[PDB]
Amino acid sequence: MASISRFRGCLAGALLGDCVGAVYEAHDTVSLASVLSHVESLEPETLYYTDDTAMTRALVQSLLAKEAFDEVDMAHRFAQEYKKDPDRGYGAGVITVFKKLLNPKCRDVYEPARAQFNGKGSYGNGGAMRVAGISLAYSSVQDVQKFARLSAQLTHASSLGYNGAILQALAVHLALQGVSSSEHFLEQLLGHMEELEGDAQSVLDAKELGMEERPYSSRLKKVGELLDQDVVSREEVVSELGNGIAAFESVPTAIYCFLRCMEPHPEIPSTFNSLQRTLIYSISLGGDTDTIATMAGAIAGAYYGMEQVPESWQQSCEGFEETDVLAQSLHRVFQES
Ligand SMILES: [Mg+2]
Ligand SMILES: [Mg+2]
Repeated sequence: MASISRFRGCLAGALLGDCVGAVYEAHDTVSLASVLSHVESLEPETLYYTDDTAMTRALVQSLLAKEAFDEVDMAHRFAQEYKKDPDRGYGAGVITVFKKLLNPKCRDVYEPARAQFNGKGSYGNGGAMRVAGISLAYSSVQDVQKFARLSAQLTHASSLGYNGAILQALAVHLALQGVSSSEHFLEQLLGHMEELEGDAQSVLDAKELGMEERPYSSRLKKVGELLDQDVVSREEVVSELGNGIAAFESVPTAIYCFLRCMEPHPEIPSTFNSLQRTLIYSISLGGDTDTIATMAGAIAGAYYGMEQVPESWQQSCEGFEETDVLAQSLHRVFQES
């Protein structure tokens, strides 16, 4: 299929995951029944988007304005988007960065994020939730990793945070290539993370959080293991991979949802397509549902393209037309020969 369809499907998938997943954010238990009724309610209010989409748009705006990654422009756009519309459900950690970036004396736009958590940086998934645009703008894996890291570091300075951003960007990147045997898709991601998590900073950051290094790599191994199981309960998936705000407790989970939902689920009606199945499933894990779903939706939209974006769901989402234009513009500016 055509890259323009993947570009449009990628940002549509992200919007859908955020908008559809939002009502369940932070809920520790979400039944599949509940999520099915929620999505079936879109096939007779608008579903408003949250911080995930707001930041996705600001990231894309910066790339489009500059035709390149520009850290100063992007940092300022994040701050100004928050100032403009702060009630979108931003996390408590990131607001401190935005206030510091709005300081008229701020000259190093990475400094506020570095200062988070007593100089250790945040390890939340806010860098990852918005990173899809990077993978749409940059086609080399080298650039994807570099600008995924840099964009993430404007708010999430811990390697535990920015490495989750890189992982997500790489997942979206592989999906855009249409890569994909499931086995090879995982292998490649596992390979990149094994290398990135072997750097001194990665090891130091995990250690000083108490985790047994290579949190992404050990979880991507677990994803494979889970995928080799005939049946895994939702509770088992959450126990092994997580469903939280920590990037290591959401990005691998997003990836498992994507890979798992390439095949049917016995409790998800076959009337739903693969993109739909992925989002219902991911939301049914509970926890950080808007963000896990927005990330799974990004990867899935990139892989399945606009043909699996349901009209009834899409047209229920706030800003779906604006989202589509941003996707097309990224393709025009960065991907078109
Ligand atoms: Mg959100
Ligand atoms: Mg969230």
